Amino acid sequence: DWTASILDQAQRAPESVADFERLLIGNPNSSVVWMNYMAFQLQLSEIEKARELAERALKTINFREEAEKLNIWIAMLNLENTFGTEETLEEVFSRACQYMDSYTIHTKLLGIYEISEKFDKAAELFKATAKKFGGEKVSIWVSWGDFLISHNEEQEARTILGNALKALPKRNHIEVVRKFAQLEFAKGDPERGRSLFEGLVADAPKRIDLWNVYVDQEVKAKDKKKVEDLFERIITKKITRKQAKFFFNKWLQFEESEGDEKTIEYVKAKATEYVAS
Repeated sequence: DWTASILDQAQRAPESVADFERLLIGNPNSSVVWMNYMAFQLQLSEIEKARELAERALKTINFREEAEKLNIWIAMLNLENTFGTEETLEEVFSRACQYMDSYTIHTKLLGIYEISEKFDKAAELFKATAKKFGGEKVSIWVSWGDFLISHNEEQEARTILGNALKALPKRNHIEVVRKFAQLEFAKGDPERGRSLFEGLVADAPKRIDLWNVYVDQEVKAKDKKKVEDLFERIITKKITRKQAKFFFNKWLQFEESEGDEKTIEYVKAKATEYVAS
């Protein structure tokens, strides 16, 4: 099952050495066999042998199987994090960035630190990863904001969103703010998400997809009066007839999930007389 989690982070059963070496005869490119073989050795606390197996996998798996290679590198990161030392993990990490996509490897160690609840080490790696890649990747900011909101550091999250804006190209500013806003609804302060969305539609009033994401968040949170205020703001905006049907349909359909047939008629009435205009 140790390999089930490696496969997760990457996005007649064999019971002996001879069994695995026999499996590896016909399946040299299978990272799953190699990881199971590593887990077998790890369950017997045979750490050096597990490490040697990973080295073999790196040389034995066909060089074009980058996905199988990634699994091994993640398996080594996990192995070193759990059974090795700071220095032993650092070497594997630096080596893995050499051979695979460095940002991806950075992302995987972050996920590993979180899983093993080395929160302090996650926070330091976030800072370093955002310094190296933050000018290019919005995901590092979102993931770092996620971390901070999950550890009840709202104000630090605002600071990080500020630094994300200074570092990212202007063309990504709406996206990073939009994902911090969704993060606040999901894990943090919805009032803070509301404020972020307000600023987005304040600056890009014609970005009608933003009005949509915004009302999806308000619906998912189920404050029906804020959902209704938002729906009625939206239809007094620069939208096409095609889009107007969509928002009225979504409005109606939400009220059908609220059991208020007085307002569900209100929408039909007001929807149909919108088409009038």
